[PDB]
Amino acid sequence: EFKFLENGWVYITANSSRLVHLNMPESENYRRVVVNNLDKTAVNGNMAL
Amino acid sequence: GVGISTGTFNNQTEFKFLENGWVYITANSSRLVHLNMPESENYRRVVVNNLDKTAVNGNMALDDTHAEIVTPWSLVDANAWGVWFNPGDWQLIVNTMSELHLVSFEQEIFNVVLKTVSESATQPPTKVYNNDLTASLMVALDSNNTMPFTPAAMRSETLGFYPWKPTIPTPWRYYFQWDRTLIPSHTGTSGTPTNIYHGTDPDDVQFYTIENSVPVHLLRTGDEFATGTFFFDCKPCRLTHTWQTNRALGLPPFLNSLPQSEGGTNFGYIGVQQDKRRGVTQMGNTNYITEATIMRPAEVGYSAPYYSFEASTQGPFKTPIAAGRGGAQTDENQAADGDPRYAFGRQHGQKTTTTGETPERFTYIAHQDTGRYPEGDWIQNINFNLPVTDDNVLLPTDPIGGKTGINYTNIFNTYGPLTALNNVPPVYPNGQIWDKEFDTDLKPRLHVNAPFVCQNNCPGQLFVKVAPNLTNQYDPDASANMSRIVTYSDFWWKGKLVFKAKLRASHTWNPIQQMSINVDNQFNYVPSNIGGMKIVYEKSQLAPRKLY
Amino acid sequence: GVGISTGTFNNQTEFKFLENGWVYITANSSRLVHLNMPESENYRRVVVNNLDKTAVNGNMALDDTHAEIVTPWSLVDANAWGVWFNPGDWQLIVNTMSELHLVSFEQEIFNVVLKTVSESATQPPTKVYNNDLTASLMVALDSNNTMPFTPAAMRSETLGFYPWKPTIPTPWRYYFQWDRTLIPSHTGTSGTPTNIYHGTDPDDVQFYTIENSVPVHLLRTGDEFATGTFFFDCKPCRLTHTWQTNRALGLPPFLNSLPQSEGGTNFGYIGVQQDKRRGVTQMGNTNYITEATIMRPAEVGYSAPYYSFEASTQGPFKTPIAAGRGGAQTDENQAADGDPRYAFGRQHGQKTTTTGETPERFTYIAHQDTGRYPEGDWIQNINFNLPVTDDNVLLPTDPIGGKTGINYTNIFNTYGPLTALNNVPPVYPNGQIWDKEFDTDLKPRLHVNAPFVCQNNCPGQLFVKVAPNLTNQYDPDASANMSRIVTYSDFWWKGKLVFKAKLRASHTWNPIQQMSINVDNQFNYVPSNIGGMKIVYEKSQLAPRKLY
Amino acid sequence: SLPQSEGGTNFGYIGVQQDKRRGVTQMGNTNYITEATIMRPAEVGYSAPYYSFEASTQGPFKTPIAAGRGGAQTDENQAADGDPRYAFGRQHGQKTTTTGETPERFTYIAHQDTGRYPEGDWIQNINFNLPVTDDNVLLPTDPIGGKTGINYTNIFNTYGPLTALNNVPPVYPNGQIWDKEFDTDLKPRLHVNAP
Amino acid sequence: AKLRASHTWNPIQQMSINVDNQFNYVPSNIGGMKIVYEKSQLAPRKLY
Amino acid sequence: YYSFEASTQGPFKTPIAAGRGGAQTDENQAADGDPRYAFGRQHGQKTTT
Repeated sequence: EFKFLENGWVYITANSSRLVHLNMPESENYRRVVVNNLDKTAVNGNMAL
Repeated sequence: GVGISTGTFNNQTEFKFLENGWVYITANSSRLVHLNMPESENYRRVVVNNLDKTAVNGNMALDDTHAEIVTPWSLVDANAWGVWFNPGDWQLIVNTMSELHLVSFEQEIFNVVLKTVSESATQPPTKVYNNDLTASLMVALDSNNTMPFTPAAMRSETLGFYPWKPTIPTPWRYYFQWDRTLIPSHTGTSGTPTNIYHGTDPDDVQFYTIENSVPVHLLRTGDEFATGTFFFDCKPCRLTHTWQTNRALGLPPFLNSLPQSEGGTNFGYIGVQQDKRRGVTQMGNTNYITEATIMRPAEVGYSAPYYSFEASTQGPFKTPIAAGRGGAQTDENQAADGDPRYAFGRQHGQKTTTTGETPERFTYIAHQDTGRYPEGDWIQNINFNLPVTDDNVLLPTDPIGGKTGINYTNIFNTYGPLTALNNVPPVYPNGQIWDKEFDTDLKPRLHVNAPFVCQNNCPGQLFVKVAPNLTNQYDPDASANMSRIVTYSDFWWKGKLVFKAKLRASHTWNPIQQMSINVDNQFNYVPSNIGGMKIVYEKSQLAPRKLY
Repeated sequence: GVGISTGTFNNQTEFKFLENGWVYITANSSRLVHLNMPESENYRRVVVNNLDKTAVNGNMALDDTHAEIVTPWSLVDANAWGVWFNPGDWQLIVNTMSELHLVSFEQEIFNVVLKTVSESATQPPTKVYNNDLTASLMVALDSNNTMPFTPAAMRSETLGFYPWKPTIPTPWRYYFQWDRTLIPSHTGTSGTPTNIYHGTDPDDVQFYTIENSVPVHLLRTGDEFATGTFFFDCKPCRLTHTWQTNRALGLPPFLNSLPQSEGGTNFGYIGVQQDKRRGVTQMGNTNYITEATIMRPAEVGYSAPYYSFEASTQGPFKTPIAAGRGGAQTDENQAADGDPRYAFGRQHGQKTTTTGETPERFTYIAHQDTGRYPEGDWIQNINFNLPVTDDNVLLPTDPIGGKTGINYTNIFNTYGPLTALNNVPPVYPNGQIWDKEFDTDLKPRLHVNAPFVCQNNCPGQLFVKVAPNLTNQYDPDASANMSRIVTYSDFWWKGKLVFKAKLRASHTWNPIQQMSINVDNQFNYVPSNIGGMKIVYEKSQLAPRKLY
Repeated sequence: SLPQSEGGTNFGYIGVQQDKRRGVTQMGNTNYITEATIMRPAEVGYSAPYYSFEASTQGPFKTPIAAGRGGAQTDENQAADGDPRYAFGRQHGQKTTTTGETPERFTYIAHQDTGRYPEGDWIQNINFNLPVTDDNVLLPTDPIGGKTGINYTNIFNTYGPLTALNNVPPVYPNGQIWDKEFDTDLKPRLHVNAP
Repeated sequence: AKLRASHTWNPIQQMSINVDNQFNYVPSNIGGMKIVYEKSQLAPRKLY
Repeated sequence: YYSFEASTQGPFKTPIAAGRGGAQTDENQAADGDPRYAFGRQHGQKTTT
């Protein structure tokens, strides 16, 4: 919705609606996990990866 | 006072936004107007008769015979779009507005300067431009609209479209009743068709003079003129176009078989065999229901005899049409009857640096699709047997009257009670803004020249003239023309034109067409290195709207 | 009317003393501005491209390519110190003031005189000047800052600094967008580097017309124009300079061995072995506590890449810096990047009698010691072994990229969160007084051209023009330039500029430096026998103040 | 000297020799006043080390830059460091019927001209003797550390007190709307992900 | 938001549907949708 | 780091507002940016030293 106001100011109201689909979590537990892509970075010159 | 200024120069366009999205658009224009004294102080009655050109068989369309009254007065006319809006303002209007109301109009003449050209007797010609502080400028405003309406935009004679460049007013003249016969013919006719000018009917003679109808004000170098705000009573103008034809009104047919993969060759299908279908048709003797035969609420647009010339007391004239052609939008070569063609000079769009009498011309292919494609029409017999045979169908390829070049669509007219059509789109910059409604008892539904039409009145014409500056030898009984001091005038003209517009809204998921500077048209909106300027034409009804 | 004057000349400077040692400084300036009609009344899009100079490899810095719009309007710019103050007033200010606030600015135009030049066809050439009591001057005030800001001080095109010498306005022009590629090269580069004018980007086109963006007043001889007072909001300007570099911030080391006899070589000693001292350093691996290593609260000044040219869509431009050079105060020959150089003509300080087109130039060696001395800098390894071995120290004598003449300081930047630096000192008489803050989301911390920077807005530019003066032959449909009567104007401009200043106090036992007339500079402040006058440059931040 | 006929073949001329011109410059040891050497109020945009990776406790990360590149508007292939590249899936703009793991990608070439054109930069000695000789000018064609692919601009920072730049432009549809200011004592001047 | 104003003689860059991008903003025959990127800062403003 | 800038009064170290990285695990890497404090008996040194 665009509602026009004094002196050229316009008030915009963006309504958004979605049907959100949620599955039950894989596990009820807070995991602590480390990703370590040493294999890709082990190739000299791939440090940016 | 001789040394006090009587006005200010304003050419800003003001947008004042209001509640509910209504924007008050005040277009201010200011010009410097240069006026020479008239060729003669007398009202002449002059008859153009181009018998030479129309004597050649087949050239009847080139008739120019007409009687007119030529007056010593000039007309300051600002009824054109370019006199008020620059390309940026027009973009801000068309791209964002949806409908436009014409509200008010006022104009004023100020800073009157009068000069006399004293030519020296020196053998190499030279002249000195002295001021004449006692000279006068005659200004007449026809607030009562007593005089004939003579819009300058039809002749490309309005004020200039460039604020900085000075401008000139057009000499004023008006038609004078005459009778004229011109029997049409063709290359190959024997003899001479009757082409004779009968003169004037006394019952219609109408000789108008400014001095006898309008109060003329005398303005010296220190005086000023103001008209007072005039108010319009016209209908609103749509800055949107309609795309739906009769084939796109109403509920489409249900597709019993939708496509299963992407790509063009994957169409949908209605499924039900055509003669087993359901719906309402105006064809009471056939079971076939198609998108071409199904009933529609009414008819959008109409066919009219195109390039049809009708003759009356004053001779022939082309029959006007209300809408343009179809398919011309995809191929400009198809631009024909109904697409207004504008020819103008260097005051109104043509590159100021160009040389030659040739005007810049362009055809306005309107965005709305309320037109017709006559080559696709056909008639067929009431039996409606399918496929239709040669005898039972009249095609656009069939000759009328034995002519291989004239077909039935040329004489066809399908205007009816069901016809729905749209007003003419504004043309920028050379289009006329407003036009006076005919004083006929029954009036036309629209005018082809202006989007706004005047019901009660619209502002009286402003006439300017230079007061006669007599020498000492003036003898009124002399037959020769009056001996006058060579005088001219420059005065500043300021006009305020008020519109009211509504801001458009986003109705659809997709974006709409918008005017925009691009690499191809970039230089059309800036001056050249030697000061060359131009105004190319811009379309006015970019955004679409649903007809139904 | 004609014979009654519309204003009064005033060029006095008033000092009004308020409470608490604040002085209200009202500088009145008045000039007799002479204006001619423009070369044409058409806006020109002119592109300049000095390909011939830049085609020579190694001359890339001499690029003058640019696209601009030239206008028929002239700018009356009074944004320069010399326009308001004479050397005596500036002496009073600098000697007795500590800080200066810019308060208000108003201006007006009066005693407008317009004249026409009737050049006679007489065989011996002659020309007579006549008062045209009906012509008008066009005056436009861009109170809304719609037009591009164009400070004339950058081109030495402000009104003159002499009350008794008539001045001229500067024709107005403003940059039009363009794209330009200039690949740098050196003497010895093979082939031709890419150096081409690419044209204009449509998304950046901006064509400003004064007629469309500002209201224009028409001033006849009996008319006057007054802007009205505008009020500034800029930050204050300091008339005191800072001398403490990082080496002089804080508590000096205690001296356990003071000298026992006077002399130029009887130094004192600190008496504590350097690695046994006490204090704080930002070296976490060194026990040496030294004046060059002890922790200072922050960094005064910053190092910048000197003589660095960066390229963007419009071509190369020097990277500006906010501080001057070090050591230039003792040897002017070392004055370099950062010390602003002003070149000017006879209207703005150069001897009014000197012949030739060569302008007078001076480099303003600022008093603030915020600059750097790149020949004393060095980088050394994190280990910090002393004395530093060659492999572990990078010196200004050491090439970068193999170039013997380019060292690491040329690409060395030390601007950081700890940087502290001062604003540019006023440059009298040619310096710009105020400037407009950039319309960017992130705004620069200071400007290198002016001491005062306008947060919101500040006075609109005043444009003057001579109204068109047509002859009787004018025909707008022709391509040729407009036929005009040779006309010019002389009008008196009067401006009032209001500052607020604080009076300085003697904080120290010793006297401070003051600007004084002496035997060397005596003849720079008095006219010559043939009437010559010059305005040499004077420094502005004489008094010192404690940075910390 | 303004021109007299139309066309791109006809330019204008300033008409005053470069060393005889009037103006203000920050080059205290030269007399030339040229469009490249005249004093401008401040600096729009800034040069930053492009494709620079800095390491901290958590490892390398690219140094973000607040402005786009130059010349990419004419040649998209030059779209480079500083112009965000968005990769997204079928939920967020990619064709809903395409099959494959490959996301749809685009580089947002901003309309603003605050960026830089490093190939057009050069440093030169304080003396400023023209035409500049090889030993007195550092060019993007010159190497650093013996590397033929690295020039000085790659390691060059010209952010200063005079720098003026703009905020990042909104990117539709995939651009972030708002962001949270860092909880640091000194906060950044802008964020590169949300206007 | 604030509505813009016309500051110059020339028109400015505006977003617009065209024959080149026409089908990006409508579904396909089997329902294929997409949302292509569109630039934001079309209009110019004078920096100084 | 370990940059010295020269001005009227001579050279001085460029101060840095941040410390080093990896020094938290190895004090031997403590360098530019980590302030070093040297003090006497009045302010922390063993008063019997």
